[PDB]
Amino acid sequence: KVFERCELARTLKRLGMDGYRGISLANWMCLAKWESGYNTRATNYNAGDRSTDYGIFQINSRYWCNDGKTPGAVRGDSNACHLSCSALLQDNIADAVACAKRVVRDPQGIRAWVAWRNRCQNRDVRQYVQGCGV
Ligand SMILES: [Cl-]
Ligand SMILES: [Cl-]
Repeated sequence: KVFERCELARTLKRLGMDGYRGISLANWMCLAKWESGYNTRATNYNAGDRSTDYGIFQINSRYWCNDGKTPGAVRGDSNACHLSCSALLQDNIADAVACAKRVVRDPQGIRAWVAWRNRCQNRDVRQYVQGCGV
């Protein structure tokens, strides 16, 4: 599904993302925008290390979900969200949101995504939620 900007904002709000681990809703919006253009079926294979990024938040298979084809995480957690990567391609984003919450529970928080640093950090990100009623 390709979400409309305000439709997503309202969904994320209901899902409890505003201020989750200190991250404002506008930040999550900025991230979804640059990671997938608000598309839940987006997938990006990383030829470089053989991992794949899945869904609206472009969550990586090396650590967060199981796709069976990614060369492990030696021994650490290679499926920290306890999900099949397929779960991150559904139209319903409940699973992707719960996994994104797990990602930010690690020390790097939102910095885990390079796109957030490049396109959202230290920027005026109010634009992403303006007039959505959230
Ligand atoms: Cl699953
Ligand atoms: Cl699985």
